[PDB]
Amino acid sequence: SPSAQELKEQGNRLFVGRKYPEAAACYGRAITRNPLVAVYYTNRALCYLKMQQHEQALADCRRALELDGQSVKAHFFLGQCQLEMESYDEAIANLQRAYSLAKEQRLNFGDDIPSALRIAKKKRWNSI
Ligand SMILES: O=C(NN1C(=O)N[C@H](C2CCCCC2)C1=O)c1c[nH]c2c(F)c(F)c(F)c(F)c12
Repeated sequence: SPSAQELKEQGNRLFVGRKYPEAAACYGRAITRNPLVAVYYTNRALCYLKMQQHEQALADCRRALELDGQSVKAHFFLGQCQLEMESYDEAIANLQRAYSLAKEQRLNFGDDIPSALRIAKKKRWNSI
């Protein structure tokens, strides 16, 4: 009955409403209808990160990257996920790649990506 795009929009709305497991199930329904849309996996990965399901978030970022290798969001959310998992070198490389892709695509996220990079590099530094 609902379309894949309607389910993705319901998932986005539920995510803004802090209903992360419900949002993730909507994105799963969207994938069921159309499994070749990267943004359904990137957005579900952010749900999984909020739900502390890091392995599932990593897997969704990987599926998104197979579909859209230039995705700024897939690299950024993968970097944030890796940072929480203490995989610092990979996290920094993915955040740096999100920054380079955002600049190439003329996307403006304010200071979000350099801010995330400093947080990851400071955490890596403190750990070493
Ligand atoms: O996701 C970001 N914001 N955002 C939220 O917090 N809530 C919505 C949310 C709606 C449904 C789930 C997916 C997103 C949203 O779009 C970003 C903020 N700064 C970024 C950033 F620097 C990136 F490089 C990037 F790739 C980014 F995606 C972001």
